[PDB]
Amino acid sequence: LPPLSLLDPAEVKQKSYSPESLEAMSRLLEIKLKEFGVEVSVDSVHPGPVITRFEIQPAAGVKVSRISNLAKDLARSLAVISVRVVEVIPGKTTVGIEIPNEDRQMVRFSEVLSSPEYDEHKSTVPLALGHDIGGRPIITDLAKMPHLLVAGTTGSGKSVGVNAMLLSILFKSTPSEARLIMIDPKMLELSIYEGIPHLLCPVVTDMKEAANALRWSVAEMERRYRLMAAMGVRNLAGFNRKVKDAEEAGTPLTDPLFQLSTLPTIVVVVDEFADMMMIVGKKVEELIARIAQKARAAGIHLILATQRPSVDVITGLIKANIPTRIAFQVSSKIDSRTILDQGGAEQLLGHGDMLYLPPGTGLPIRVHGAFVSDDEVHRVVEAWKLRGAPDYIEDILA
Amino acid sequence: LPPLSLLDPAEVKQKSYSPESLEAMSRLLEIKLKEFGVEVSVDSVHPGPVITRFEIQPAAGVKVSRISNLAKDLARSLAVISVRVVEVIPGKTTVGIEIPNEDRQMVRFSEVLSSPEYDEHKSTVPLALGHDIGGRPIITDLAKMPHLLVAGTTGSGKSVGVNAMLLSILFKSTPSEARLIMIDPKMLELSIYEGIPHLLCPVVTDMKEAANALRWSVAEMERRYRLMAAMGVRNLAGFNRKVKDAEEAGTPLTDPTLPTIVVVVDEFADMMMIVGKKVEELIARIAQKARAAGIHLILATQRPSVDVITGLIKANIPTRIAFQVSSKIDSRTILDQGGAEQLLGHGDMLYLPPGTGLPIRVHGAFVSDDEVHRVVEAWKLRGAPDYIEDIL
Amino acid sequence: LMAAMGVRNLAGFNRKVKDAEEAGTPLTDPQLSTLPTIVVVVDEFADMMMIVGKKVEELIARIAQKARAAGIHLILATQRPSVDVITGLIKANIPTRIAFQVSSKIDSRTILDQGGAEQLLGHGDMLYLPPGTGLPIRVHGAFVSDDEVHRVVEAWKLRGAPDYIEDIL
DNA sequence: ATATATATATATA
DNA sequence: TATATATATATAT
Ligand SMILES: Nc1ncnc2c1ncn2[C@@H]1O[C@H](COP(=O)(O)OP(=O)(O)O)[C@@H](O)[C@H]1O
Ligand SMILES: Nc1ncnc2c1ncn2[C@@H]1O[C@H](COP(=O)(O)OP(=O)(O)O)[C@@H](O)[C@H]1O
Repeated sequence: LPPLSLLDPAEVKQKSYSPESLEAMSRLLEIKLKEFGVEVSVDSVHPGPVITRFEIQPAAGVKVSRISNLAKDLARSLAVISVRVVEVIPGKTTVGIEIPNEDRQMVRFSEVLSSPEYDEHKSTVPLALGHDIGGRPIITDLAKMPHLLVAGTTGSGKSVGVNAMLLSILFKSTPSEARLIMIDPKMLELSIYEGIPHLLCPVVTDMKEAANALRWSVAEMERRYRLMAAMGVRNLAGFNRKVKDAEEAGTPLTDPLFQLSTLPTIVVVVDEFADMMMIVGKKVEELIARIAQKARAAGIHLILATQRPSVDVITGLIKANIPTRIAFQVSSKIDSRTILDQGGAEQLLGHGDMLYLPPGTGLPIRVHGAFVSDDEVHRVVEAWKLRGAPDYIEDILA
Repeated sequence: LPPLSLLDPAEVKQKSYSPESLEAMSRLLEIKLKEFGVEVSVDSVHPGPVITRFEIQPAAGVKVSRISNLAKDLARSLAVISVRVVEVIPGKTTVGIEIPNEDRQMVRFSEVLSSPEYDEHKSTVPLALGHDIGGRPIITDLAKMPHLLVAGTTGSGKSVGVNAMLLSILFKSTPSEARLIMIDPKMLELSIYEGIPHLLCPVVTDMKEAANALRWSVAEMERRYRLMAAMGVRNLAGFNRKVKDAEEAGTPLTDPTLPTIVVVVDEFADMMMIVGKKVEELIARIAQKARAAGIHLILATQRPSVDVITGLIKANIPTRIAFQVSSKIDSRTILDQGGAEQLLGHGDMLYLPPGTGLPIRVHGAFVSDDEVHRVVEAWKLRGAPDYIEDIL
Repeated sequence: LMAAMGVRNLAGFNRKVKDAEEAGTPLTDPQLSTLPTIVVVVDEFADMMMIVGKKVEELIARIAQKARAAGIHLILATQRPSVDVITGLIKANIPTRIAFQVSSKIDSRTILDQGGAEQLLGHGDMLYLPPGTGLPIRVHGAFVSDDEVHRVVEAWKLRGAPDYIEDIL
C-alpha cells in the first residue's frame, strides 16, 4: 500500500485573522445592512478556511426574504465576490451569512487524509471530499450513497473533485477490495489513470464502447444477485463475510453455480454522461436507470459528472435513484433547482466549492473540495503501476 | 517571413478625448441620474477606443437593480445610442457603466500585432483578435481552445475575422511548424489564399475532395496517435521537443517535426447535410481525439442552425465565436447565454474562453483585401507548398 | 465561371464586362456578354411550399444562402407569415424583409422577429427592415395604378422582341 | 391609494 | 412538452 507521504505535505497556512478584524467586519456588516432597509445585530462569528460564517440575529419583525433579495448588494458593498445567506441554522434563531475571506487558503489534501475519521474508516470505498466551512474534514462513505451526481460549469473545479474521489478510493483498497470502470470522452483528465491495477477496462473513449461497458455492468449485477440468491445472503458485505467465514474455518465453500472469492466493490465513474446521452440517446438513460434502480446491494456504484445541468441531461430517471448530489458553482438558480432541487448552488466561489447533499432530506453541507495536483495524481498512478498489473476483460468493450 | 510593414500603416492618432470632456460626461451622468430617484457619485473613469467604462460609486441604500431598470432612459438622456450596466467589478465596491463613445473607432491590426504579448509569445498558432474595453490587446492562443466555432448571419464580422485569424497564423509561423487545410464549398471567400506555402491542398471546390481531405485528416490523427503510443507522448509539443532533441543528434525515427494542422470550413451547413452526416462523425472524432494531436478546427458557417450546429458539435468545442446569429433567442445553439444583443455588427464580438465566466469583450480587428493579397503574395515569394493527391 | 475568372462578386464581373467590348477590347469564352442580374419575383410561395413540399425550400435555401455575389435575387411574396411557410431555413438567409399589415403580433415575430407590424394603417404602409441594423424603418407604399402598368407594358412591347431562354420549362 | 414585481395561465415553436 | 407572452394579485410606495 502507498504511504501518506507521496503527497505534497501539510503546508503552513496564513492564519492572520485577528479578533479585532472579526469585530471590525462585524461592525462593518452591521452598518452595511443598516444602510439598507433592515436592521440586524451580529451575534457570533465562525471563522473558517475559505469563508467566514456570521450568525446575525435580525430585529423584532423583519423577515428573511428581505435579507435574501439583497445578497448581491451586500456582496457589492463589502468588496467581495458573492455572499451566501443561510436561511435556517438548526437549533438557533440566528440567520447565517458566509463571507469569503481575502487570503483564500488552498485546502491541503494531506490535511484531509490525516483525519481520525478517514484513518479508521472501515469501509472499502471512502471519499475524502475536503474540509467544510469550519475546518474539520468531511469523509463520506461511498457505499451508503450509493451513487453520485456531480455538476457545475467548466473551470469551477470538477475534475479536481473527481480526481480527489478516485485518489480517496486508491489510498485504502487493494484491487481485491475495490475495482473501477472509467469512461472518458475527453482524454485529458482520466487518461492519466490508464495502468492502475484497479481497472477492469481500458479508459473508455467512444460511447458505443461505454454502452458495452454499462451493459456488462448490468450483466455483472444480475449474475451477482443470482449468486447471492444461490448462497442465500442479502447484500454484498454479507457475502464477503460469508466467504470470510469460509476462510476462517479453513473450509472451501465451492462454486454454487457450475471456488468462490471475495468479490471486490465495482465503482463505475463517468466523466461526462451528457455527451453519452446526447450521442446515443434515451436507451443509455434507461440503462443508467436500470443500474441505479438495483445496484446498491450488489456493490456497483456510480459517479456521474456533467457540465450541462438541464432537463435534457439531469432528467427524472437519473434523479430517481441517485439521491446524493455534488453541486459546484452553477450559473442560475434554475440550475440549482435542477440539481440540488433548491436554490443556493449559484452563490459559490469556484475553485472546488461544492454543496454536498447527503442521502435524505437535509440542508446541504458546504464542503470545500480539496485541491489535488497533477504531480500527486501521477505519483499515485506510478506507485500503483509499480505495485500492480492490469486485470482486463475483453467482453466489457464488445 | 514577411515584416509587419506590409499591413496598412497606423492611422490618425485621434486626440481630444480630454480629461475635461470626460469630466463633463461624468458630471452629466451624475446630474442625469440625480434627476431620477437614485443618487450616484462617479469615482474613476476608464476611457477606451470604442466604448468607455465609468466606475460609479452608488450611495447608501440604492440597489443595483434600481440603476439597471432605468438604463433605457439613462441612455436616452445622455444623447448616446445605448448603455450597459456592468453589475460587478471584482475586488471593488463600484458598479460599471458601459457607454458607447462618440467616434466608433476602427481597430487597427498593426496596433494589435505590435504589442509584446504577440511578439514575445511562445506558441506557434496564436489568434490575435483585438482589444479590451481599455484598448489593451487580447492575443489568445488556439493551442488551448483547441477548436473554434464561428457562426453568424447578415454579413457581420465573419470572413474578415477568419482572415484575421489566418493572418495571425501566417505572421508568426513557418510552413514547417504549422501547416493548413482549407475547405470551402463557396468558391468565393477564401479563394484568395490559393498558393501560400502553408497549405497542403488546393482550396477545396469539389466536396468529395473535402470528404477525402477529412478522411486523410482522420487517418493522420490515427497515425499520429500510433506515433505517440510508440513514443509515449501525451501532447504534440512534447514530441516536438523530442524530435528537436533527435534533430540536434541527427537521430532518425521509426515508422509506427510534425506539422500543426488547422482545418477551416466556411459552409459546412449545406455540406454536412448534402455530402452526408458521415462528415459529422469525422469532425467529432477529430475534435474529440486530436485535441492533443495538433489537428485544430476553425469551423465556420453562414447558417447557424439547430440542424447543422447540433449538440454533437457543441460537445468537443467549448470555445465559441458568435457575431450575429439572429438575437439572444437562437444564441444558445452556439453561445450558451446570449448573442447579438449588443454586438455592433462589424466589430465587437464575444470570445468564450477555454474556461467560463463573463466571456471576453473582443473588438474584431480589421483586415483589408489589399493587406490579405499582399501577405499572400509575400508568402508566394517564399514558395509553393506540397500537394498530396490522397487528400484530394 | 467567376472562379475561373477570379472575380469576387457580380459587380466585379460587370467590371470585367467593362474591361470587355464596353471599352473596346473583346474577350473570349473560357466573347462573354453581360450576365444580367436576375430578380425572381414569386407572388405566393405559400401555395408552392404547401402543395409540392420541402425540396423547393431546399432550393430556396441554397439560393438565399449564397446568391448575393451570383446575379440571382428573390422578391418573395406570401400571405401566411407562419412557420408552415416561413421556417428557420428561409429566415436567417433573408435579413431584409417587407411586412405589410398582419393580423397578430405572433406573425410579426414570425417575419420581423419583433413586434409592431399589426399596428400599420394598411394600404401599402409597410415596415422596411434594412440589412445590418435590426431596427424597423417605416415606409409608406407608393400607389401605382393598372393604367400606368398598361402604359409601361406598352412602352416595353413597342421596343423589344422577347429574348427568351425557352428551355427553362 | 396605486405603479411595480411577480407567480402563474394560456398559446405557440 | 418547454417557453413566450399575458393577466390577475401582494406590496410597498
Ligand atoms: N481545491 C482547489 N483549490 C484551488 N484551485 C482549484 C481547486 N479546485 C479546482 N481548482 C481550479 O479549478 C480548475 C479546474 O477546473 P475544472 O472543473 O477541471 O474544469 P472543467 O470543468 O472544464 O474540467 C483548475 O485549473 C484549478 O486551478
Ligand atoms: N474591424 C472592422 N471595422 C469595420 N468593418 C469591419 C470590421 N471587420 C469586419 N468589417 C466589415 O465586415 C464586412 C464583411 O463581412 P463578412 O465577414 O464577409 O461576413 P460574411 O462572411 O457573413 O459575409 C465588411 O463590409 C467589413 O466592412
